Amino acid sequence: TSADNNNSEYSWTGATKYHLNGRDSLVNPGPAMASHKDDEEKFFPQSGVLIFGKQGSEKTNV
Amino acid sequence: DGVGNSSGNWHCDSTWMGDRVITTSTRTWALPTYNNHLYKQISSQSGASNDNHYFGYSTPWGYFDFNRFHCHFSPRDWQRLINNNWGFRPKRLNFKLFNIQVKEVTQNDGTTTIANNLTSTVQVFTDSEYQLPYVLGSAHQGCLPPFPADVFMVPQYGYLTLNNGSQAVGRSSFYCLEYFPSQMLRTGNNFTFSYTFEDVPFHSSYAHSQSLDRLMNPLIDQYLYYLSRTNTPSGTTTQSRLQFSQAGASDIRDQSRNWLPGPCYRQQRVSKTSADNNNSEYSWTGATKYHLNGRDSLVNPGPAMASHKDDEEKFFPQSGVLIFGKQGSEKTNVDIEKVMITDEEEIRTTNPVATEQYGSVSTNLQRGNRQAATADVNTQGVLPGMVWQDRDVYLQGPIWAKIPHTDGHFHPSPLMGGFGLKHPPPQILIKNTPVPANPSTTFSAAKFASFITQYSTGQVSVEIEWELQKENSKRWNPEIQYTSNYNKSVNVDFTVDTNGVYSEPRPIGTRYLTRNL
Amino acid sequence: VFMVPQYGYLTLNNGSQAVGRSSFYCLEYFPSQMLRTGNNFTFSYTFEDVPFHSSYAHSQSLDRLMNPLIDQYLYYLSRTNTPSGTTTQSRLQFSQAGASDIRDQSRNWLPGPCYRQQRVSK
Amino acid sequence: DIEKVMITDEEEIRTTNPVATEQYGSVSTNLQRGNRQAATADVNTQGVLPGMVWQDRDVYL
Amino acid sequence: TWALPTYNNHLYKQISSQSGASNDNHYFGYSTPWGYFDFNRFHCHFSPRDWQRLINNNWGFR
Amino acid sequence: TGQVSVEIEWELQKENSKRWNPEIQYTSNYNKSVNVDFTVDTNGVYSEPRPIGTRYLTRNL
Amino acid sequence: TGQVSVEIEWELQKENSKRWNPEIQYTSNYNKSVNVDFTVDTNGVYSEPRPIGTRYLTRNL
Amino acid sequence: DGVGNSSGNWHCDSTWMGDRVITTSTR
Repeated sequence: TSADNNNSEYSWTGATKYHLNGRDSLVNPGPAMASHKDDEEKFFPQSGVLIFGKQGSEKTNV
Repeated sequence: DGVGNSSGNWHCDSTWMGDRVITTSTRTWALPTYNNHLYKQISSQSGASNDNHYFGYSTPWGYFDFNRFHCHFSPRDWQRLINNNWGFRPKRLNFKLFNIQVKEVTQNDGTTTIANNLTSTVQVFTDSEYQLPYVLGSAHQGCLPPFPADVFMVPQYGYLTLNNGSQAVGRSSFYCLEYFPSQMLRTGNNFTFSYTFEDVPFHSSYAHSQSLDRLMNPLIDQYLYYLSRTNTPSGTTTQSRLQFSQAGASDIRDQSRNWLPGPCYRQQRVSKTSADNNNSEYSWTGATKYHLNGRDSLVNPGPAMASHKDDEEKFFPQSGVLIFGKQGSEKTNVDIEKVMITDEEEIRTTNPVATEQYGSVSTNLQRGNRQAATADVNTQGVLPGMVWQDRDVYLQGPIWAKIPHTDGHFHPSPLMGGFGLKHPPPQILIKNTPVPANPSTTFSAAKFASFITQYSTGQVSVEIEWELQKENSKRWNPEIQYTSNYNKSVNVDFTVDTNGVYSEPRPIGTRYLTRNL
Repeated sequence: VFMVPQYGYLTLNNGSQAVGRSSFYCLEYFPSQMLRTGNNFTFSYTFEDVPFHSSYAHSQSLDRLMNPLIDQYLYYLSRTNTPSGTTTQSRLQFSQAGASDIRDQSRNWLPGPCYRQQRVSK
Repeated sequence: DIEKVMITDEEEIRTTNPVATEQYGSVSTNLQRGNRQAATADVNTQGVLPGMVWQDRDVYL
Repeated sequence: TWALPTYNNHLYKQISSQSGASNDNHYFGYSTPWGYFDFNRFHCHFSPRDWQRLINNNWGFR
Repeated sequence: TGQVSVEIEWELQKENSKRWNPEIQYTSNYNKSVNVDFTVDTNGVYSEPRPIGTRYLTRNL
Repeated sequence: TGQVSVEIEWELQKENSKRWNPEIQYTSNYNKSVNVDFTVDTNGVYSEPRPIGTRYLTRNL
Repeated sequence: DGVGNSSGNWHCDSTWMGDRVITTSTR
C-alpha cells in the first residue's frame, strides 16, 4: 500500500548492502528470511525477495 | 655402528617429478644442557597485568622445529612452485638424526677445554600419541635455518597449563617427559621415523581474476526486478510510489546475486606513512581483541581479510597481517624499516577489506513519519552463501598447525596460514643424558646436583613430499610471475653479503597465477 | 512406580486459532499391537554414528598454547607514537612477542561464538 | 527460592568458550587519522568465524 | 513399574492458549487419549555409582 | 499397569592420560551426615542432592 | 654411572560394587595454589605432599 | 658391544590392559 511508505528516496540509502574492495553492492535477495509475519502480507523486504515481471513489463521504473 | 663410521650422509635437494616435489634439508645442530637437567615451575612476574598471567613448566628437553617453508624450499624452489602450480599440499615426511657427538666441557682455571665423550647418550622420542602440550604451531623461533650452511641451536621445550593469576589450579597438569619411552643414542647411533600427512585441502596458490560482485554477463539484462525508486515527483512535491527496474550494466550494483563475501572482524587501519596516523598510544586501546576467561588477547592476524582496497597499499590492518623481521632486526620497538609487512590484497575479490565494514543493515521499521535507518556491520559471522579465501602462505611463514582437540571447530584452517592438521607432524624431543660427576665415598640419599658439563651436536635431515596441482590456464594474455629484480645491485637478493650473512629481503607469497571464480 | 504421561502436540497457530497449514493426527490411523494379560511388547533400535561426548575438561587455555621460553619471529605493532622533544610524534614501532607480552602473540585460533547473557548473583 | 533449585556450572569450558555474561571482544569502528582517534566497540553477539573452536555443553545425570 | 490411566475419556481434543494470553504465549494443538514412554534422562539408565564409574575413567561415551 | 525394561549399550572412550600429578575425581563427601547423598530418608523418599556433570578428567588442547 | 630399568607386572582385582550411592575416590584438591601437588617447584625440587593409601573403595564384610 | 653403541633404551610408562598393569621405571 503506497501510503504506508515514507515520502523520500531511500531505495539505496536505506538498502541492505555489502562492501567489497571499496564498493557497495545491494544484497539481493540475500539470506533466506521470512517475508513478513502473521497478518502482514502487504509488507515485504526491500531487496529480500525475488520479483518477477508480468508479461510485457518494461525495464526501468515500472 | 662403532666410532669411526658416520651414521648418515648429507642430503639437500629438491626433486620435481610429475605432480610431486620432494624437498630434502640437512642441517647441523647443537644441543646444550637445559635447566641443569631440572624441571622447573615457571610463572608470570608479580607485577604483570591480568592479560599477561601464565603458569607452566620448563623442561630439560629440547625439540626440533621445521614448521617454516624456508626450512624445505630454496628461494629458487619457491619460485618454481608458485609460478607453475595452482595448489600444493604435504603428503609424507622423513626425519633423521645422525652423526651424534657428545662433548665434555672443562672450564677449569678459566681455560676451556672440549673433549669427546664416546660413551654418553642423547635421549630422543617422538610424541606420536600427542600426549604432550603441542607448542609447534605457535610461530616460535628455533627453526632449522633457511640457509643450509648455518648451524642452529636446539630450542628448549616448555609448556603452559591452567593459571589463576600466577598460580595453578586443580586442573593444572604436570608432565615428566622421562615418563615416556625414548631411544638412547651413542656416537654411531642414528634416529629415524616416518610420518604420513592426513588428507588436507590444497593451498590455493592463485588469485582470482574475477570479483564476486562482477560475475554476470554485462551484455544482458536480468529478468528479476529491484526497487529502484520509492517516490516520484507529484506536482510541486513528491509522493510515495514504489517503482521497479531490471538491472543491467548501467546499474550493476543493484543486480540480484547468489553469493556473499566472507566473514569480517574489523581491524583498525594504520598508514605506512608516519604523518597519516594519530599522535597517541592506541596500539592496545585501539586493538582488535577477544575476551577469554576475563582476559583480553590481541586478535593477530585474525580472520583472513584484504589488507587494503584499491590504491591504498600504504594502509594495513593494525594486527591483521603477518609481519616478518628483516635480517638482524631486534626484539623490541623497532622501526617500520626493520620489518616486512605482508600484503593480503589478492583476496579482496571475495573477502572484505580488514579495515572496512562488512556492509549495512536496516535498523528500524520505516513509515510515513519515520525514515529508514541503516547501521554499519563491523563484525559478521558466517552466513549461508558466503565464500572466502584463506590467508596466503609465505616462504618465511609457518606450514601447519595442530587443530585444537574440541567438540566443534568451524573451517579449521589456521589463522596464521597453512594446513590445519588433527594429527600434525609429532614433536621430536631431545636431551643430553645427565652424567654425574665424582660422588662422595659415603652414601648420601640427597639427589645429585653435580654433573659433568656436556653438550651434543649432530646432523638432522628432513624430507617432505608435496603433491602439486598444476596450473592449467586458458587465458590468452600472459600472467603475473614472481621474478627477481632486473637491475644491478650491491648484493643479490637471497644471498650472503661480504661478511657471510644470509638474508631474506622480502616476503614471498604464493598467489601470482590467476583463475576465474 | 511412575505414571505414564499424556501425549499431545502443537501445530501452527495464529493467535489461539489454527491456520490452513495446521495438521491434525489421529494416532489410531497407525497400526498398533494389541496386548492382553500375558502378551509382551519388544523392539530394538540402533543409534546412528554420533560423536562421543567430551567428558573431560581442558588443562590448557586457547590463549596459552605457545612455548613460554621462546620468542616469536613475527612482529606486532607495539607503539604508535614516541616521545619527541617536549611532546610525542606519530611513529610506528614493532616488537616480537615473548612471555613478557604474552597477550600480543600471533595465534592460530579463535574462541567459540557468543550470544551475551545478563549476569545474576547468587 | 534459590535454595530450592540446583544451578549447574559450565565453568570448565572457559578454556575455549567465551564467558556467557561478557563481550566476545572488541572491534574497530572507524578509520583513524591525524585528527581522529581510534574507536572500538564491544562485540555482544558473534557468529561463527573460520578458526573458531569450542566445547559443547556438558551432560548431567 | 508403570501405571496408565485413560486420558481425555478416550477423546482427541483441540486445545489452545487462553484468551487473555500474551502473543508470545499463544499456541494451538491437540491432546490425545494416548500416553508415551520417556527414558530420555541419564538417571533413567545410570545409577549414581554407575555415573561416578563413567565420569572418573572415560574421556568419552556415546 | 505393567513393567517396562530399557537396555542401552554405550561405547566408551577410555582415559589414557600421561600427566604426572593426580587428577580431579568425583567423590562422595568425607564427613558424617544425617542422610547419605543419593539415598532414601527415614520416610522412603529418594533424592538427588546435587547435579553431576561429566568433566573431571583433563586433556591438553 | 649408568641406567637401570625395573619392570613389574601387577595382577589386578577389579572393583565390582553394587551399592547405589557414589563412593569415596582419591582426588586432587580443587582450589588454586602456588605449587601443584606432586610437582616440582620453581627450583626444580619434586615433593610428595601427603601419604596416599589404597583404601578408598568399600565392600561389605 | 663396542664403545659407540648404547646397550639399551629409556623405558618409563605404565600399561593397563585387563586385569594386569605393567610399570616400567628407568633411572
